[PDB]
Amino acid sequence: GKEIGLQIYSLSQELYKGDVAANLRKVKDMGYSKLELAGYGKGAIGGVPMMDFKKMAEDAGLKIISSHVNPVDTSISDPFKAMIFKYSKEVTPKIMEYWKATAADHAKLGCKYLIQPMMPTITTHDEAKLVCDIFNQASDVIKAEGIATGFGYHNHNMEFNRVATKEQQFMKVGDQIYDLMLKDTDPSKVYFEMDVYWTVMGQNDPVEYMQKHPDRIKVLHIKDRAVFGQSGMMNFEMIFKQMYANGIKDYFVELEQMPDGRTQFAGVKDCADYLIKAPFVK
Ligand SMILES: [Mg+2]
Repeated sequence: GKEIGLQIYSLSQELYKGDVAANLRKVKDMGYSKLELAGYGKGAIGGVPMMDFKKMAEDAGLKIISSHVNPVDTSISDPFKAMIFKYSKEVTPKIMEYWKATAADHAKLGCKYLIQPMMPTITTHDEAKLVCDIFNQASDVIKAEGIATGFGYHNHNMEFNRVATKEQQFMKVGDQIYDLMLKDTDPSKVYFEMDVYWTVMGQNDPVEYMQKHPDRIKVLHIKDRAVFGQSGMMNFEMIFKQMYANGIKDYFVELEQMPDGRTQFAGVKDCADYLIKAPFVK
């Protein structure tokens, strides 16, 4: 009876095809107990009124622990033109309006973590600074709505790109964006959900990051190229050893689109089975 989390985006639209209640029961039957949401918007999760989704998840024996959300300008219908990527002093009020409404909803959902998973546009040290200030202020807004954990941040690999000046410009030149995020976000306000796969895809070591910043990395995404253990990438034994040494209490399984024609439900099962059989996973 291991406790295992799932980032539901792993299932894509398979979660919403047919009988959603039965699909959530299948999630439980595969060995998952904890959910991180994706697809929240305007009081709904993947189009399902959020409290109805919560009830179906809970009736299946699942608990909603976390949610992935990205700031959007609700004046825009097109959900791609609505995504706020270019941070500025001017758009900050709109960003804070998003966080207030979203955090209020997630407090009603009883969600422990509220996490931004996509990087804003960052090409310079100054842009990174402003993004950090915005994250710090977002945390204040989120806590005021009742989510004590504040602002969480999930990375891909773009955060390991370096910002280097012209005079600054294999050799390392300039600072990695992620290092600037750690440095210039307030540890009492902002924490990190480290995606171990995308860290490796950014040429960095998630174990080293956990050792260096045990105070900042509080949640993990456990992810491989596809099904856990089938690639030459990822040392999950060391990743879990380090996770436990650090006292990290929450992780979520993630699976991107299967490359081999299989369904997401099939691959998600195989990921659970890997963890269930792994002696290093408690
Ligand atoms: Mg991830």
